[PDB]
Amino acid sequence: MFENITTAPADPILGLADLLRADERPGKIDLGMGVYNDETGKTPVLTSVKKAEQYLLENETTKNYLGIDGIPEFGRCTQELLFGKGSALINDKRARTAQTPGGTGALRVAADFLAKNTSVRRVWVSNPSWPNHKSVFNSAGLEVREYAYYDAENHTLDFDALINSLNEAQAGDVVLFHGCCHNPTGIDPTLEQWQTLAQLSVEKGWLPLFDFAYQGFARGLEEDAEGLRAFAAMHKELIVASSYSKNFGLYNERVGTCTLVAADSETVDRAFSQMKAAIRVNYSSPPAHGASVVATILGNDALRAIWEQELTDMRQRIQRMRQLFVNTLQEKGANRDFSFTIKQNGMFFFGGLTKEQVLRLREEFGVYAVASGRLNVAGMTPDNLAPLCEAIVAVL
Amino acid sequence: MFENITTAPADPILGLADLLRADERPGKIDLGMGVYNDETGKTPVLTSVKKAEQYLLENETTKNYLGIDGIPEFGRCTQELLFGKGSALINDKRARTAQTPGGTGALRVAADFLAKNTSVRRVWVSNPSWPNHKSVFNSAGLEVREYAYYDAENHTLDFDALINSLNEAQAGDVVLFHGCCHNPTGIDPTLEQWQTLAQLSVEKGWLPLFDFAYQGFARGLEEDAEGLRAFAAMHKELIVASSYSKNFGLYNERVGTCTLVAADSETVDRAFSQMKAAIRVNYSSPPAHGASVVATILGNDALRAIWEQELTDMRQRIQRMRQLFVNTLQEKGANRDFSFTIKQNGMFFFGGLTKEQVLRLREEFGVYAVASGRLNVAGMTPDNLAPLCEAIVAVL
Ligand SMILES: *Cc1c(COP(=O)(O)O)cnc(C)c1O
Ligand SMILES: *Cc1c(COP(=O)(O)O)cnc(C)c1O
Ligand SMILES: O=C(O)CCCC(=O)O
Ligand SMILES: O=C(O)CCCC(=O)O
Repeated sequence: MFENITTAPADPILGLADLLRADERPGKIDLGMGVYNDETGKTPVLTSVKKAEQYLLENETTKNYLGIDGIPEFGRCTQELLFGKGSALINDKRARTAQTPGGTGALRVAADFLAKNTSVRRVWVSNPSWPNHKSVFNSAGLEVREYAYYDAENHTLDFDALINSLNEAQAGDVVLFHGCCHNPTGIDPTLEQWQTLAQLSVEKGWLPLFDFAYQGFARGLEEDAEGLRAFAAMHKELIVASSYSKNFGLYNERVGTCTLVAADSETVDRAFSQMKAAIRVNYSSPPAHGASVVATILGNDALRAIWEQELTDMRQRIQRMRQLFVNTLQEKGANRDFSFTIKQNGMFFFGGLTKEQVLRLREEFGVYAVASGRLNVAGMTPDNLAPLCEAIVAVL
Repeated sequence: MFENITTAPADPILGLADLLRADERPGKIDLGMGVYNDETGKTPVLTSVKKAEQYLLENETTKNYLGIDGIPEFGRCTQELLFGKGSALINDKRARTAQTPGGTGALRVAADFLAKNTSVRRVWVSNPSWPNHKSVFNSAGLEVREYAYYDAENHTLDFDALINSLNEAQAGDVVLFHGCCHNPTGIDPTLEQWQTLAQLSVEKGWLPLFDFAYQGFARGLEEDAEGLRAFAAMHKELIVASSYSKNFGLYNERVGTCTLVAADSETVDRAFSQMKAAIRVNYSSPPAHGASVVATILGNDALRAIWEQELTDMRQRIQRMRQLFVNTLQEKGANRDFSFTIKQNGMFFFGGLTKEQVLRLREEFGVYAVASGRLNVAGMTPDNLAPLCEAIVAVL
């Protein structure tokens, strides 16, 4: 069977981990995968998470199966983060959430759901976007098209090109939108633009699909949900996949959700039964630990208070880091002006380097970034900032 | 989109959980899902697991991503449980294991792997078998055929019918075998029969796929692996999916593995890269907690000692329970002779009731079992044994 099998090409993001382990040069700077690092260059487990785990340890009595859609309390809590306390969606019982294995698992289930229960044939992904998007939808059997988004020249959102290219999207097509902190550009639509996209969407007949992986990293929990919420108030149906890997620092515990929204409760229930069937045929039920931790935190006011301050701290460290990055670059006499970095939201720096420049960075300096020229700013520490900038200047 | 969607039919096993929550009659007896229960009718978290969790709590420093195939130490440990300490497979580096979300996740990944990287078009499943098998393979796009196995009349393995029906399996076909504790019959092949199937398999050109969900529940860890091992010594390629939900009582933490075996290390590596690609497009990486617990236990001699005694205890409680079950049935003046129950391995009782009899059991008595007439013996306690047997006698 396996005699003619070809070696699959390494993942453009995850492949960096393998490369790094083989490179024994001490001063390696990892700016690849989008995980948070503290001032010491370590990705630690939040204090709020440790405390919740303590609670679980002491009060957990069984590890019996969770139910296809997972921990009920967890779904309720995620809905409020996304839609808001007194959301009409929540109150009209138009939403159903399923706990999934990370944000990727959520995208996979929505894709399987779509592929087999609707007439959806294609999904529109921004150009550029997280690489795994195309892969997830294509493996489900869906065709993936791309719409204009970034403006490499001005480093902004080319709204006109976005709209003009999306006019090719027919009714019944899925249009994938990043809730906030657009991976990898860091450029998000203004609230005004979100409303325009919302009205255009309903008018054209698109099925919105939001990918929320960084809620809380742009401006704050609620502020970051404005885009989705503008879409929620006008749409009958929509799908939203979120992750808790980044904002809770629970990467390996695989915590995320897939939410379905329909015109009413009976439609959403009928649809949700098919989503559960797609899950039963994948992993059966989701992993409890990570979601249990998230439910425990959000549900307890004290733990929630500590968690929110931790999220605020992380965001604040990244914002200060990108400013310090641009400042140090000028001191090293960097060729180009990278001030646009400060306008980007999230953990990434994008639009400054070329593929060959990043290749030379790892080759000659041991600095690891994604081939598209995307650097994890959250991986920059006061200690490595200097030798890193020196590496960049020598490559410009 | 979701206007014409049909309601998916409830799962034949998992659907019991929903039914039970709506039935408010106090004396409900749950004998559906195959989860272990102690003398009090509770499914607790093992002491060995609690201790490992304590260790994790104290010594875990990060929750950063695990790597597509998961915790390396965990894969190594699972290979020894399955193949044995000095296995040639391990030493010739012909095996590669991927940590997956439970045993179902493992079956799903192997299915996606098969469907897209090999010429496999069909899988042979025993009649009967766990219901989710067909579903998992069909959703992957593979055709599912069935081979004779059980003998309802004599309550044994109809070996002749098995072989005779499997002769319809062409070379390049996948043949799914349950490692031990056949779900739901509880009838497994004798070691002699395993060797016959092994020789027949190689001669016919079948691709073996073992489902290991109850290793340690029939006779013991090693004894239960004899069947697979007889197949391993003669086969170049094979796939094995295992679960740790039952033998470690880590149901909701979703712990399992998918192992690939090829003629040599280079072939297995080439093949394994495609399996990783299939995972990246599903859930990206697996949940660390459950597997971390399993790695911690198996790796530490003291914890392993406690765990093995816990497994021995569980098995011993089920063996005593089925004997007490048959004994109490005769005292209640049961119509039929159910002594064959004692010959079955695992947590289940199968072959005594009809669909209508199980319907009447939940309807009139609140006793819940699977519609196929399969009862979870591990759910029987000294307290419920009597009213349960009374319910059965009144239905015979
Ligand atoms: C991180 C990320 C994901 C994946 O979420 P997981 O929890 O790691 O599976 C999905 N989409 C985007 C845009 C991401 O940044
Ligand atoms: C329990 C079981 C599974 C599922 O394993 P999970 O860890 O629950 O996903 C698979 N196959 C058989 C035969 C089982 O009994
Ligand atoms: O790729 C992933 O699965 C996680 C890191 C996210 C990113 O770097 O875009
Ligand atoms: O069905 C499942 O997913 C778990 C219980 C196993 C069984 O009852 O066969």
